[PDB]
Amino acid sequence: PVIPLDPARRPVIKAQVDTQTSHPKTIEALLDTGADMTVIPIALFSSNTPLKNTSVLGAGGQTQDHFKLTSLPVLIRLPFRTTPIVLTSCLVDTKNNWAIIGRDALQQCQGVLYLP
Amino acid sequence: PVIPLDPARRPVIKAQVDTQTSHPKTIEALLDTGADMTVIPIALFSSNTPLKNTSVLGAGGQTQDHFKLTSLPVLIRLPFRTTPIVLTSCLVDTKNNWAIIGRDALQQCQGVLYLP
Ligand SMILES: C[C@@H](NC(=O)[C@H]1N(C(=O)[C@@H](O)[C@H](Cc2ccccc2)NC(=O)[C@@H](NC(=O)[C@@H](N)c2ccccc2)C(C)(C)C)CSC1(C)C)C(C)(C)C
Repeated sequence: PVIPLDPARRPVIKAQVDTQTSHPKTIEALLDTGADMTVIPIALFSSNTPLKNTSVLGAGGQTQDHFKLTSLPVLIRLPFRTTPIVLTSCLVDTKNNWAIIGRDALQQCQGVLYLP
Repeated sequence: PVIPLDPARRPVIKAQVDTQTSHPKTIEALLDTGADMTVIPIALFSSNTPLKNTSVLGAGGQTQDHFKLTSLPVLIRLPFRTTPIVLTSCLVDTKNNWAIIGRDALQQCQGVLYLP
C-alpha cells in the first residue's frame, strides 16, 4: 500500500519475524528509510543463541554493546506479499526492544520513496 | 520523483536550507522516514543565534547536548517544487554535521512510501 508520512505518527507495519531460533512472532516495526540495516528486538531470540558483537552509529552517538548481529538469516513476512524477505544478517537490539524495517528489507520488497 | 531503496546507497536529496540567521545554503540531506523531525547542521546558523537545549533518543542512546532546537522557523526548498517547506522548529546538529530531512518536511511535500 501507499503509506502517508506524518511527523506526529511513526509509519509502522505488522511484520512476522522468523529468527530461526524459536517460533515466528508478529511485531510492529518502524518503516525507516534512514536505516541501513533492519533492527529486531532481542525478545524474539532464545537465551541461548550465539550473537556477534558489533559497533553501530545512530543519532544517540556510537554504541559497542546495545546492538548485536544475527548468526543466521532472519525471515520477515509482510501482511500483503506472500513471499518472505530473507535478510542474510541484521541487527539485534539488546537495550530497548526496537523493531525497524530498514532499506535491506525495503529493497527486497521493492519499496520506494515517492516525492510528487 | 521515485527514489529506489537500497541498503548500500543512502537516499539523498540536495536541499536549499534557509535558517533565517544567514545566507541560505544548498546541502546534501538524507531522506528519513524514521526521523520525526528534520536535522540541520549548526554550520548553517550564525554564531550569534539563540538555540534551545533538547534531549534526543536515537539508536546510539540518549543525548542532552548533541542536538539543539531552533528559535526561528527554517525554510527548505527542494530542487523540483517551487514552494518552500516551512518548519516551525527543527533540530540542530551541534557536532558531526548531519542533514536529515524527516517527516515534518516530508509531510509538506506530500511525501509517501510505496510498498507494492
Ligand atoms: C530523534 C532521532 N530519531 C531517530 O534517529 C530515529 N532513527 C532514524 O531516524 C534512522 O533513520 C537513523 C538516521 C541516522 C543515521 C546515522 C546518524 C544519525 C541518524 N538511522 C540509524 O540510526 C541506523 N544507523 C545506520 O544506518 C548507520 N550505519 C549510519 C552511520 C552514519 C550515517 C548514516 C547511517 C540504524 C542504527 C537504525 C541501522 C532510528 S532510531 C529512531 C528514534 C526511530 C532524530 C535525531 C534522527 C530525529
